[PDB]
Amino acid sequence: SMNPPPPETSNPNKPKRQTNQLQYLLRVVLKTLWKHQFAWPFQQPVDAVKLNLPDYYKIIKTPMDMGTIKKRLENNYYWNAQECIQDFNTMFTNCYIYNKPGDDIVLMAEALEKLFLQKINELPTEE
Ligand SMILES: Cc1sc2c(c1C)C(c1ccc(Cl)cc1)=N[C@@H](CC(=O)OC(C)(C)C)c1[nH]nc(C)[n+]1-2
Ligand SMILES: [Cl-]
Repeated sequence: SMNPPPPETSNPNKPKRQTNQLQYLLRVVLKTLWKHQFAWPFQQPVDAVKLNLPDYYKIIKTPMDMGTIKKRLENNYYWNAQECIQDFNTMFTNCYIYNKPGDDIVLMAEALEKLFLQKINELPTEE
């Protein structure tokens, strides 16, 4: 069994900038979700080898996790907030696609997603 390489967190060919929205996504959104009691399965890529999920990366072809997002924010990898918001949504959607309603991991994603929604509702206007 073998895991794929993780998503990239650096790339000089990718355009990027800092924005107050992206600052908010790190200081408020990522920080809030990262400290949550249910964050830990989402803090790094799914290790399909150690978890014995050999079909994981047959079903999930756009991997994402908060470890990757955290690095992308810390590295100022993004051009805009939408790119980062999309990564969070991919992470949640992957969980729901792979798993089943009522599963513990789905309850965990739901709890993180609730907070994510609450925070992005007050994404500041671009300055
Ligand atoms: C490190 C990680 S990453 C992860 C899990 C764990 C443990 C857990 C999980 C985490 C916490 C609790 Cl309470 C229950 C399950 N679930 C798997 C899928 C699965 O069913 O795995 C087992 C067969 C359970 C190994 C899954 N899907 N998406 C993610 C992000 N995860
Ligand atoms: Cl980069």
